[PDB]
Amino acid sequence: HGFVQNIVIDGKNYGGYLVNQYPYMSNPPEVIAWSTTATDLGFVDGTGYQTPDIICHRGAKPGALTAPVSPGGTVELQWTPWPDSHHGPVINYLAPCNGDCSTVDKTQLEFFKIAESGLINDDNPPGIWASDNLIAANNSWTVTIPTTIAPGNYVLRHEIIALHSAQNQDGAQNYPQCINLQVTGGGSDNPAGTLGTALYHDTDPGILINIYQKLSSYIIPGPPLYT
Ligand SMILES: *[C@@H]1O[C@H](CO)[C@@H](O)[C@H](O)[C@H]1NC(C)=O
Ligand SMILES: [Cu+2]
Repeated sequence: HGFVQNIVIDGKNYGGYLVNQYPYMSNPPEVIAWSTTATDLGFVDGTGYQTPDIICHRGAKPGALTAPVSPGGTVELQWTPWPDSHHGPVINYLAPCNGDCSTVDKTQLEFFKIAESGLINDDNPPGIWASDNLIAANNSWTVTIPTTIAPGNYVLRHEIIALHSAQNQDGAQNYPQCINLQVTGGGSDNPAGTLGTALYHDTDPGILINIYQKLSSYIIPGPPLYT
């Protein structure tokens, strides 16, 4: 359980969607982060993979604001303290807004994977995962925006998948957090995109899995990494 509290881009903080404050306020502030109704600081499980909730979390609506990123620049997402128990991958996707991200129809967004990290070491099951790298970095993740993509406005869909309960059907816990970016530079790729509701299926090999046994491999879920 947790959420993205802050985003650091080009030397400033863009406050996140503080899901334990703003839903209680009813004139809440404009941010680059999508609003959600996930006030339990919880997840979307396999029962919601083909519902709109998987796209940018439960009841999500676009952020009003968009943050510019320098070409090949970094976006640092700062989480609330991630529990060690919640082992799993950290995955990052972009989807083009083709206009102002604040007015997009999330159900039409087509995402391409720009980064993925999974099982890092398995010397002591359940092992060390991307989520453990995030904890070791004091609960932050650095995303590098590719220089090869067409610039414009994009949703960044940043996600941890916790696998501590994933040996049961619908046990994997997805924690997507979306932010609005203005990608800048000289690139031209328009990578093939995947609807939010086709990223994951509740029987995928990196989703329905017992992490407590020795693992020979881990197949990071979602569509193929763009390079
Ligand atoms: C996180 O930062 C705090 C100090 O702000 C430190 O006490 C803690 O050990 C840090 N680093 C790691 C690797 O967790
Ligand atoms: Cu949790």
